[PDB]
Amino acid sequence: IPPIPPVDFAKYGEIEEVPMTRLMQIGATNLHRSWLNVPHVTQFESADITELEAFRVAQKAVAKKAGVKLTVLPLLLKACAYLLKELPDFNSSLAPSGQALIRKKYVHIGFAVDTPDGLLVPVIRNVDQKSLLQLAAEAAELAEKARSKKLGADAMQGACFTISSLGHIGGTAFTPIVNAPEVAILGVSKASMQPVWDGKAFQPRLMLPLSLSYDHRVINGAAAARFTKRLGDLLADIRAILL
Amino acid sequence: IPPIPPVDFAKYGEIEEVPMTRLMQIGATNLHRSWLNVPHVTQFESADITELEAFRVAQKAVAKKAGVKLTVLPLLLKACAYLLKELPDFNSSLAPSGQALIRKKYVHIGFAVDTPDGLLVPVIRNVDQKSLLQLAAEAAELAEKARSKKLGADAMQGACFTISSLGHIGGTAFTPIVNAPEVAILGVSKASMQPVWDGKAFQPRLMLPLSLSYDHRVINGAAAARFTKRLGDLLADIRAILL
Repeated sequence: IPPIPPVDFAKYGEIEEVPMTRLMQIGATNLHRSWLNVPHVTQFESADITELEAFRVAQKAVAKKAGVKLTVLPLLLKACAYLLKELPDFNSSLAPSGQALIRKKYVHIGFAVDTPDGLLVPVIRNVDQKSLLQLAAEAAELAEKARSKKLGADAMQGACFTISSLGHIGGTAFTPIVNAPEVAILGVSKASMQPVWDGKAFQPRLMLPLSLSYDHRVINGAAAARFTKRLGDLLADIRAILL
Repeated sequence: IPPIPPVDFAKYGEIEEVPMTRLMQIGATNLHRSWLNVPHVTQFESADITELEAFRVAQKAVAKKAGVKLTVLPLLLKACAYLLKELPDFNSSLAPSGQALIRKKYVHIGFAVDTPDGLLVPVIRNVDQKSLLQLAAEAAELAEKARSKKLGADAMQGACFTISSLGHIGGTAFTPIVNAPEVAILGVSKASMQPVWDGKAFQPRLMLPLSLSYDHRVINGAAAARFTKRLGDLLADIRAILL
């Protein structure tokens, strides 16, 4: 792969060399290994979370009595675990012989935490088996452990899918990079009030933007549009997870 | 216990003797044994199921694709299993030494089916672990088995709590009898549109009437009002079961 010509950057003005933490360099290498290895496609969709938000906000009492803050993330984690069980090609990996996929029978999901030294993706194990407030607490713990360099590498391992949420900073949608050997990563952005046709007039609904990137070798376009559609359906009525 | 004086009933008109099935006589004896043994109290409450009904009705597609009809019963079964876990004195029994309660760590719930030969109460085991459509199917199976005399006695055993639903025939509330050695039975009646104060005006909400009878020896009045209140809360937003 042809390298970039070196440029003498100080010919154009003052420069200064800051160095990279080992975590950024590790990060850097893994992403470039994902990028050259995975033919990426991104599927955009946005979900109606007007009702999910109201749920979230009404349960602020309960959540505080349990010491967890309830955010959208445990609600995202729960719906994607249901779905990763319904559509198992998403919960799997290409075997190194290129000719089989390892379907994992377990659901562990990581999520991106951006710390000072770099990106960490702590994994929550068997997300399918935990409740909203369990997930809430654990997510929170692992994030502080991650910020405070106290996350032992055991916890960065063997995830089946990654969620990257930037809803807290902003943006309309992005195209995340798959953490190979996983096969898909959900990027989530800022929710906004949007007019939505109700058959007669435009209603304001709160809409969460979602960006699913996938490994096109394993997941085709119709499988991915069916996954973000189902996910949009589950987030608009989380009670469907009950049945 | 003093017996009833025999009356010669044919002195007043024509009589006719029809006999009792063994099932009615069994039924009869068990209820009288419950009645003389359990000091009963009934707690009335009614729950707002306007949203639960809409859920139920929107998922008619899914339910039919799975072959189960979704009724209010699997939704009742699920909420009472959550609750029987939260308030364990309800899921327990008085030890025969009268001085201890056996807390059961399992949740199996029966429900009354009134057949031609008598009342049968098939039990669904580990209701806490089944989903709405699993529960839907099983309930349905056991009921037909019950009508068709094909329910083997194994299935009438070791329930922790009974639901008796008469919502399908009518009535405003009733006072069911506890199936000793269980300690509580939920009776459910016909839902009706009722005006409910919203702080400013009366809104029509669909209200399900509930009648919890309990064994006052084991459950006190405040524990039972807290159980139907929590149950009313869970049926008004079944998503609380998720957290």
